[PDB]
Amino acid sequence: PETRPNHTIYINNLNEKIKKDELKKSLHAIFSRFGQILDILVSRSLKMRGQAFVIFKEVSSATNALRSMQGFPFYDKPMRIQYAKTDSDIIAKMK
RNA sequence: UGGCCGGCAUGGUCCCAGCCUCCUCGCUGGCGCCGGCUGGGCAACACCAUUGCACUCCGGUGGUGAAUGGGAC
Ligand SMILES: [Mn+2]
Ligand SMILES: [Mn+2]
Ligand code: NA
Repeated sequence: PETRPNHTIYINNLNEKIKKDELKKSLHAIFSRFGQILDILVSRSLKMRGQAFVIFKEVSSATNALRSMQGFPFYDKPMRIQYAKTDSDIIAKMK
């Protein structure tokens, strides 16, 4: 069951050996060109490792980042991007 | 030694280089041998498991079962 467009893009299949701080840094490095980023959430917990939530200010950016970077080799692995099932709080607190 | 103990071996204090380690990374730490008990912590490192949709920090296990020489007194 696919997901509907969202301000936030959910990414997984990310190299799990990368420290949280760097992963956010590097993600920002390759995603900032698609639009203003409000935040990037990463957690190395058993359940949230290898995944990340890039929160774009404008949905169009999210869509671009999704179409263009899908499959992109990052830290030796192909990035698998989707739209986040639900809105991130940062977005809720506005729209 | 992370904390504690037993057997044995072993002249001494320094100085230079090298090497070692999860538990005060280095020169007012350590670098003979053998055996047993034992606590903390995943922070780093490694290994195992994990493809997982969050906005609550939170998987497990392992390491010391470690590291040599040189020189002045
Ligand atoms: Mn030590
Ligand atoms: Mn030894
Ligand atoms: Na861990």
